[PDB]
Amino acid sequence: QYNNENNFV
Repeated sequence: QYNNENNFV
């Protein structure tokens, strides 16, 4: 299981 998040502001 691969869990990620990417937020660019």
